[PDB]
Amino acid sequence: LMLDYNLNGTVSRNYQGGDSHQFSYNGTVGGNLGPWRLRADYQGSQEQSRYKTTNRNFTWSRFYLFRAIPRWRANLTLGENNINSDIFRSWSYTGASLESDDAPQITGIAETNARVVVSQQGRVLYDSMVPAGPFSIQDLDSSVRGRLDVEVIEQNGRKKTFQVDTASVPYLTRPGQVRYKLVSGRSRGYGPVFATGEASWGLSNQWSLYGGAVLAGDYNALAAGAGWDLGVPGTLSADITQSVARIERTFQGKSWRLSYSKRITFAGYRFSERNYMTMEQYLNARYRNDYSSREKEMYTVTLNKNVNTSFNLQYSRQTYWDIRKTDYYTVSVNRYFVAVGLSASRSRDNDSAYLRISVPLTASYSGSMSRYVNMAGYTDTFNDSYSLNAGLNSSQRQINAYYSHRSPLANLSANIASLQKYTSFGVSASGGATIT
Repeated sequence: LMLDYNLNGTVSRNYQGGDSHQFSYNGTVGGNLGPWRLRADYQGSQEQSRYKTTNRNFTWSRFYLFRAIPRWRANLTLGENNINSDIFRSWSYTGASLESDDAPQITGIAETNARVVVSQQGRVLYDSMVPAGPFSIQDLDSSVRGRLDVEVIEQNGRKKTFQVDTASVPYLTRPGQVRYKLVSGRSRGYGPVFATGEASWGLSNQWSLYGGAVLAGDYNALAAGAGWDLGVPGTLSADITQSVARIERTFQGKSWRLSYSKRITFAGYRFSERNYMTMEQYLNARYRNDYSSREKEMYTVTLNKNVNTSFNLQYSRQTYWDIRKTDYYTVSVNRYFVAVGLSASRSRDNDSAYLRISVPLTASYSGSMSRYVNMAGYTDTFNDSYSLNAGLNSSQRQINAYYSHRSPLANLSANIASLQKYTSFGVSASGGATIT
């Protein structure tokens, strides 16, 4: 038995006389039964205000085994999970899946030492402190396909919020071989039975081609595409896919999609038809009576480009049939003569511009739009690091001190924050540990 714990807590007070305590936490509690790999996800967060309210929940988000099959070349994972697929959009479920054997970045800015949470469906994928300023987040693993729910939760009260869409890399294969998943169970937490599956043949000198299909009683979907490795100029794929959903009306429509991988630079385009429905969408319809957020024209790029500068750009637009256009765009330009970073982003619609600058010895000044904000400060570093800052928010002075420790199996951080005329204290812990 081990455990991969993540723990945040925070405490805010307020001139006008208010209190807030926060405390979240998630993780995995594992054990290894012989050849079997046994894993149980748990999450949940609880908070209290004072003017007097309190939110509070808890769960075991997933609970599933998985076993590597040496000699057959695929892993069996059986129990509660959420389907990842190289063609289809995800959804929750309890089933068994058999699949072949074989990493998204999340950017933005932070008014303050907010705490950042990343997820999809309701599943928490990252949830901890980040030092006010521009940010980037890699503690997400490899398996994450599709789009992500993001929320910045500022020490001051403004929660900000946005949406990211990972780079779905082309479904290609090496000439000789072939890749595939075969999943089948009953959709989890609302179920009805179903069985899905997708493969991809190396017909690849540089061209492979792939297809698959969803099968779920009333609902069935079908898709098929090819993909072409160009070598150095990048990668490219495209596929069509069709919905069919009867609810004892039956909705119909199809979607196309472009993939521009390169290994980085990815770009993607999806277009879906009026009544086209990704199995997730048809569940949120057929069981929650939600036919909203009709997906129409999506467009995403991811770009990190290094020459004596750094050029990370992450754009994503989703135009809807029924709801108004969605715009999220966040760019960061970093020059490394000393080092300078200028940064944009747009989380009702929001806009942050942030310019930071920094001198070794490390010390630094900054600037931040929102409510404009100017600060300077110093940061030591030692193994672990710890930085201090003074400045002015608008009139009200601002003070902020941040500590981080980055051991290999036990991280931890701590921030103290105070504006004149709120003040918060913060702590994030994470790492491995044994119970037995």
